[PDB]
Amino acid sequence: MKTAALFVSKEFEEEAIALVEGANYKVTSIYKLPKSPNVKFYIQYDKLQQIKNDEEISTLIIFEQLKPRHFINIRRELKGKEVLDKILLLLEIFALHAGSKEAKMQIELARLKYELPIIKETVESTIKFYKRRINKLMKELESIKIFKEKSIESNKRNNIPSIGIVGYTNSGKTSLFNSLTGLTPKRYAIPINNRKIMLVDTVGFIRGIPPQIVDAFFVTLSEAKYSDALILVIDSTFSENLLIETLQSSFEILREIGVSGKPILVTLNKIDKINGDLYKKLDLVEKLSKELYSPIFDVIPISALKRTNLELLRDKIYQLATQLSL
Ligand SMILES: Nc1nc2c(ncn2[C@@H]2O[C@H](COP(=O)(O)OP(=O)(O)O)[C@@H](O)[C@H]2O)c(=O)[nH]1
Ligand SMILES: [Mg+2]
Repeated sequence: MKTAALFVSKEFEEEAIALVEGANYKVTSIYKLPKSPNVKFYIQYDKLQQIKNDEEISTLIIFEQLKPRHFINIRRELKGKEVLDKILLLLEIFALHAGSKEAKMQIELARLKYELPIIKETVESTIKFYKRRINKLMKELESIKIFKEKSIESNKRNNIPSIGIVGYTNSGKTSLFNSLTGLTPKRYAIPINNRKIMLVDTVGFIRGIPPQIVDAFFVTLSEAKYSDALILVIDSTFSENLLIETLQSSFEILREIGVSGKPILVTLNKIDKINGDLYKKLDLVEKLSKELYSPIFDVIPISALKRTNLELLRDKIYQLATQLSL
């Protein structure tokens, strides 16, 4: 519920908002980055000050990658209030979604490795500790990896079919999970007809993921593979070219994280932003999906926001669930 001040470029503004709300922050104020970052505080001094003194702000979030000296300084000027850069932001998101100890360990590891430098710039006892913890985590992860190869695909069952909602950020993953579970988190079981179905708002596909935290991301996302079905959300407001990119990228990642032979209901979302190109885009998405993956359960136009084609969606989801109930 924490309130946040977002600093971002116009280019990635709608990107950051979606991600910040993903991280359970209320974006109370946004600020455009200044092109040339402050040598001390990265952002603007005056703007940093207003934030220092605005009691309505628990957290300062900067959708860029700050260097150690930036954190050091911004932290000084913001005693008590937390500052997140892009790395820490995504990491907080992963934490909100990671259920597996392995994924949790990847996140801890990366956070430690991200603090290590900030602390190293400047205590020895702390450094020594970070080192010892980083090593322990790697050994833990290393032994999990070994366990996996020396074990068989267990993959427990579930009382209720669980359907993970996947897709790029700002595609509408959350909006859809919300309208489907009539809320306003993470996992929720909903009754469609005489059958109950577990829904999961999954961690999305994420653009420009920094090297530091790719492992954390991959493992977090891979948890989706233990779903019975997946609803792939897609932003209909993309031009055909970008639309092709998204589809290509989506199924690339899905094959990457080991999704196979899993029914996928593709939803083309945001159709209330009508440009007159529905049919065109809908046929494009459907053809290309078929070409890239199987089994494609169905491809359907929707508006998570306006709830325009909700009944049919619930029908497809029901039919899908019924299909998986045996
Ligand atoms: N017009 C329209 N906007 C939508 C729709 N679904 C989501 N949005 C908006 O798109 C932005 C991203 O939504 P979000 O659920 O956070 O996307 P996510 O990052 O994939 O989970 C939000 O600000 C929504 O209000 C839709 O069906 N129609
Ligand atoms: Mg989200």
